[PDB]
This record gives sequence, structure tokens and C-alpha cells, in this order.
Amino acid sequence: MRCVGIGNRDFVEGLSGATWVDVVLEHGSCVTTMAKNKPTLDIELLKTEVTNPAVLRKLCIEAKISNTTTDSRCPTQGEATLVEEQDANFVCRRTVVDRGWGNGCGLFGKGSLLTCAKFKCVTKLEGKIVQYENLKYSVIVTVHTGDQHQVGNETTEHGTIATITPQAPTSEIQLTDYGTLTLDCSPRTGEMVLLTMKEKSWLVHKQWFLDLPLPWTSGASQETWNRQDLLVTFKTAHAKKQEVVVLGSQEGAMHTALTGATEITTTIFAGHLKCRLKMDKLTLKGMSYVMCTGSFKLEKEVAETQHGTVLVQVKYEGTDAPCKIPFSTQDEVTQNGRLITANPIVTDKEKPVNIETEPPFGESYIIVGALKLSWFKKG
Amino acid sequence: MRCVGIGNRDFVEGATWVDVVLEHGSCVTTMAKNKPTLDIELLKTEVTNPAVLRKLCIEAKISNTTTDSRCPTQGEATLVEEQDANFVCRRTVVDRGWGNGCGLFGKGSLLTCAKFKCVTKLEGKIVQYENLKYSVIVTVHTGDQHQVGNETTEHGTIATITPQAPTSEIQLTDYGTLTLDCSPRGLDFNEMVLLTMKEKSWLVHKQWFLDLPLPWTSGASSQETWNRQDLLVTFKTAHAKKQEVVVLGSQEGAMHTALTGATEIQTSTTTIFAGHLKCRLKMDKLTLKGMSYVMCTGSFKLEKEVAETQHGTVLVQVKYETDAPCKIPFSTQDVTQNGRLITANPIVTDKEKPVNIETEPPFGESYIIVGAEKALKLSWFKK
Ligand SMILES: *[C@@H]1O[C@H](CO[C@@H]2O[C@@H](C)[C@@H](O)[C@@H](O)[C@@H]2O)[C@@H](O)[C@H](O)[C@H]1NC(C)=O
Ligand SMILES: *[C@@H]1O[C@H](CO)[C@@H](O)[C@H](O)[C@H]1NC(C)=O
Ligand SMILES: *[C@@H]1O[C@H](CO)[C@@H](O)[C@H](O)[C@H]1NC(C)=O
Repeated sequence: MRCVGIGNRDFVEGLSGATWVDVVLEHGSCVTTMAKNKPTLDIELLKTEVTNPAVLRKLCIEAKISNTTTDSRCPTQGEATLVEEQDANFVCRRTVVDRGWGNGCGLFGKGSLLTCAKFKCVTKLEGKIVQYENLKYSVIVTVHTGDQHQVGNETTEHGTIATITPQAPTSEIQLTDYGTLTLDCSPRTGEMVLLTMKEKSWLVHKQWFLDLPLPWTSGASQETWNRQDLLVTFKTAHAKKQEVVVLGSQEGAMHTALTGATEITTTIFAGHLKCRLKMDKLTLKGMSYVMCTGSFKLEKEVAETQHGTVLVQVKYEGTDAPCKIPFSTQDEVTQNGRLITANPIVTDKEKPVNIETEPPFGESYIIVGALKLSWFKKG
Repeated sequence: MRCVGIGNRDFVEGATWVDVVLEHGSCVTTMAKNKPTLDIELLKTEVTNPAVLRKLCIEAKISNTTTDSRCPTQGEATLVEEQDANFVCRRTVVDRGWGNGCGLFGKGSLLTCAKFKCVTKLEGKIVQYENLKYSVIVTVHTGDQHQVGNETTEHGTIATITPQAPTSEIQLTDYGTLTLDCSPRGLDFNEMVLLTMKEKSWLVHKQWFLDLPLPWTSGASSQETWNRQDLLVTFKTAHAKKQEVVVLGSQEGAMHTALTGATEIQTSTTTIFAGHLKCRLKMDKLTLKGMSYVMCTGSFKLEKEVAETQHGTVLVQVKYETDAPCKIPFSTQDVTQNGRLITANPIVTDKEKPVNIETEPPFGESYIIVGAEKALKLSWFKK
């Protein structure tokens, strides 16, 4: 058993004599799928993964400067030129300053001032385009066996995991002791970027990532940083020097901006997808088993889940293992309407068996064997 | 002779008092007959010692993470750390059942607290209109070779202006006393805030500073109680008993990027950008030195090639031969003998020390009368 007590839990019941069942999967939402004469299953979308993500850009967040060079001109002696202006690694700025006899020139006017610095990036993040072909959803399917350990165990070694990609959207999953289940999935959009920055991971929109005010480089191999002035600015000290100043690490700014995005290659908060379960090859274990004639004992007290279902963990006298569990629900006096666990069986005498049921509204009794459990499901 | 060759330069012309407007970056040249011409600039404005409106925190660290969890129908989770102000906390609800250690199915409370302590912060000081000190430099048009455009070393004299003593008497050596009545009058008195951050300083608006997304404390100096700590510490919830803390990190670069739009004030508590200031110069005590001096009779010669300033004026730097001291004769001829001078009394205090003279040449092919009879003449095509 799985997904019990999960807040976002949908109950999808298959139609009579339906070999298949439609299901909708989102992360944090699990679906309990039951079909007549077929095992009740719990389907959850465990995790999505993006493999071999293509590199879209590379933004710089922390920059450093060096080899500060400067050229200065007297008025009408040209405009200051430097060879560093020709280098893409260097960021530069020209300005005009008041020149006269006070600052070394013989003429009064506007003198040119060029300053270049050596733009190097020490710490940088990464943006990766995720293509539709590179998705790989992992869906866990857990059969309602009834073992005492797997109620909401949340472990992966209970059910079976199927990987589904847009390249291979359909897959046959072999559930042990229950056969083969075909799963036809149709993934939709889920144009978005994965921003690996200094060991973390985020998933943001493409436009939001491209409009980031950060120096960037294309994802192809000379590391020419565009819009370098976003990290390095130029303060005019006086007519013979324009000093460089660096803004510093924009990490904290990026964390502040990414607070709104969805955190995490494994990406949780998987996308909505619509899938179909063909169960023609699924086998319900214990269809053939004889009924139990022994007297049961309540191992664990009955508990009502969030959806009005109650779950019963019982134990057995023996002398009849294995067997089908005779389960019935009386009201107010009536007989059975609905059992969540498809086939309640006793694999071992010593192993308690869990069984989930939907009792009717108002006072009712749950008979197993003969054990009668009173219950009051608030109208 | 300060203020020469500075781009944004105003000329105010004359009795015994002149009205002037002072702006950082701008400067004025004041002239009056029988009174020495001066160069007045609003140097820098200093906030005396302002009061902290708000400290903000830009970097944060977390320790002593504590967590409490309760089963459904077992009440809300409680912690003694919720009583402490140093701890930032967050409470959530998680799905609980037989799978995560509870006997009942439902929503269980989960409370998590973390010790908020902060390594590096920035302060913000409200600049009350009272605690100001305008520094106004006044430089005399002497003509010495030292002060040609000397921004290198201060040569003039500076006056202090406060809203309590807006009037000041300054003594110009060999030139008497100058009375100065400025009116600060005033930038929305409590609008600006000085933002002291890790040795640097900025001036920003009050609303822009208050709307900054950063934790804040009352500015008084230990036991800093931080409000709005969630802006630097978030909580992610691992499943069913644990809520891990995430620190946003150093917001230094965020602050630098946000302050790129504001005007950097270059020093820690002095502002090298002032703002407008309306002043009145009273010269009833100002002495024009050189009015009893003799006319120069020797022949001059040009020390430095005539230079034109950006305002159309001409600067001429000459060396004298011998009365020493004496007054340099000066006027301009196109035909027209009249010529407007910027330097009021060009005198030669010493023979060796050259003398600079500023004049306003008339439009076109003028001539100059430095000297006498063998006084040198220079051509100038003012275009
Ligand atoms: C979760 O389950 C663990 C063991 O898993 C299952 O154990 C039995 C029921 C077998 O059916 C085996 O195939 C499974 O792997 C337990 O050790 C553990 O205590 C369980 N935890 C909780 C909270 O129920
Ligand atoms: C660059 O600066 C280093 C020291 O910072 C110096 O040793 C080197 O000679 C400089 N070279 C150039 C080309 O500027
Ligand atoms: C400016 O003042 C300094 C200080 O003595 C002086 O040495 C220099 O000659 C002056 N004139 C300049 C730099 O043009």
C-alpha cells in the first residue's frame, strides 16, 4: 500500500469490464486506481530528470579587475586611444574632462580620457536549455498487497519504477506476482531553462533568464563577455585618472531573485501528464485462494484517512493460510458496497494484513471472518 | 585664480553686495569695481553626525537549528525558541499517518527555528536639515603662478555654513574681511538618507531605503533584534519531520546593483556633491590691495602662450622686468581703447614670480596693451 494519508490524492475507479484506466499525474498528487477483478494500484509521479541538458548561456556573477590602463589627451590632441580597447577581455570607457593650465595642458577645453580594465570572471552560473526530447519521468506503481510495512512507507523498493520519455512514451511494467501492465503516456509542454549555479539547481522561464542583468557568454567555444559594464563601473577621479570599481558577487541577488522559482540531475515538482493503464496482462494474486475460516484479531486500531476511508491492520488464527479475507460492511443491516483493497489475502499467519475500505455514512459495522468493528463516519 | 577653465562656470557682475547661486560642480566669478574679483565654489557638504534611521542586514548566518513535530490531533508544535528574538521560526502542516510514525491520519504540525545572527550589515542615517556644514571656497584673483587652475592644492579660503550660523566673516589675507549670508532654506529636510555600507557611502531617498527588502533593526547600538528575518532565511520542508534552513547569502552585490542608479557620495561621511545654496556677499570690509600702488613702467614679455578658456576669455601669463611692486596696465584695442578685465588689479608683487591676467577679448582681431611705448601687442581672432 502507498499514498495513504497523502493530501492531494485522487480516487480514479475504472469502469466495469474496462481493461484500461485513464489517470492524471502531478508530483505531490497520487492516484489510487481500481478496476473490477483487478488489483488496486497506487500510481505516483516520483521524479522528473533532465539528461544531457544543452548549454544556452553562461552568466557571470562575480568579476575581478586588473592591469588598469589609462590614456589622457590635451584638448585638440586627439581622443585617447589604447590597445586594450581592441581586446574583448578588457572593458573600457571614454569621457571628456576640463583641461587647462592646472592639469598639465597648455590649452583650455575638453580633453579626452580613456580607461580600460581587465575583465575576468571568477565565479559564474550556468543556464541550460532543456529540450523536450531530454525528459525522463519516473513513475512508481505500488500494488495493494497488504503487507504491514508498506502503508505509507515512501520507499521505492516496494512498488516498481517505470521510466517514460517523449521518445519512448509507452512502456510495459512487470509487477512481481501480479503480471504485466501497459502504460501509454502523453507528455505535454512541461522554453524553460535549468540554472546550475554553484552546485544548486533551479528551473526558471526562458525570458526571465535572458533578461537577467548579468554579463553573459554564448554556449560555444572564445568566452567573450557581453554587457561587461553590469559588473564593472568607472568613477572619474580627476582629469588624469578614471578609476575602476567592481560591483562584487551577485550571488545574494540571484538567490533573492530565485526565491520565487521551484527548487530541485533530478527535478521534483514534476509536470502534469495524462496516462492510460492497460491491465489485460495484470493478474490479481490470490484469485484462486480458499476463504479463511479462522478468527481474526485487530492488530492495529482503525484509522480514518483524510478522504473518509478507514484502514484496518488485522491478524489471523491460522490453519487456513493462504486465504481470501471475508470482508463485509453492514450499515445503520445490508451488505458490501465498496472495498479499496481489491483482494485482501493472508500471505502468512504471523504477518498482519492491512485492508483499506470506504465505510458508508453514519453508523456502520465492518465484519471480517467473526470480528465486528463499529464505526461512525460523520455525515 | 581658482575656477579657471572649469566647464560649468558662471559670471556674476556688480554695489558692495552681490547675490549668487552656488552648486557643487558649478562655480562663480564675482567682480565689482574698486573691489577684488573672487572665485566662489561650493566645495563639499558634510553631515555632522546623523542619527541612524535604520540598520539593514546584508549577510546572515544560521545555527542551532531546532525542530518540533506533532501527530495529527496532537495540537500545534511548540518550542521555547519561539520565545527568543534571535530565533527565526516557521510553522507548517504535513501529511501524517502510519508511514511516518503516527497512529492517526491527518495533518500534523511542524515547527522549525534557527538562530539568526548576521556577519555584515549596512546602516542608514537620516540627514536632518540641522546637522549640515556647507564648505564654500573663495579664491582671490591674485595672479600668482601657483594658483592658475590649482585644484591640486587648496589655495583659497573656505567658509563654514550651518543652518544655525548661516552668516560668516572670512578674512582674506591682504584683502580684508568678507561677509557671507547664505540661506540653506531645503531638499525635503528628512527625505535623504546616508547609507553607510562597509566603508562606502551613498545618498538615497527615504522611501527607496525603507522599501529595501532586507531585515532591519532600530539604529541604536548590542542585542540587535532583527525584524523581517525571512528575507534572508527560507525554510524548505523535507518530508514529515524536518524543515531545513536556507540562507540567502551576501546581499553586497545586490546592494551595489541597486545603488548603481543613485549618485555615489565619494567619502564616508562627507558628500562631494552639495546642492544649490543662495548666498549674498557683503564687501564693505573687503580691501582691494594695490590701489595705492604705482603704475608699471618696464617692458613685459610673455611667459606662456596666450590661452583661450571655454567661455571666450583669454589668459595671459607674463614676466616683468622695475618698480616692484607696481600695477600692470591693461586694456584692449580692436581702435576701441576700452577693454573689460577679469583680474581687477593686475600687480607684480615680485619680479621673478610670473603674473597671470584674465581678460574678455572683444569679438575679432583685438590687441592687448600690457606694458606702457614698447608694450607688447597680441592678436586674437575671437570667432
Ligand atoms: C518500510 O518497509 C521496510 C521493509 O519493506 C518491506 O518489508 C516487508 C513488508 C516485505 O514485503 C519487503 O518486500 C519490503 O521491502 C520495513 O523494514 C520498515 O520498518 C517499514 N517502515 C515503515 C515506517 O513502515
Ligand atoms: C599586467 O599586470 C601585471 C601585474 O598585475 C604585470 O606584472 C604585467 O607586466 C602587466 N602586463 C600588461 C601587459 O599589462
Ligand atoms: C599648484 O600648487 C602646487 C603646490 O605648491 C605648486 O607646486 C604648483 O606649481 C601649482 N601649479 C600647478 C600645479 O600648475
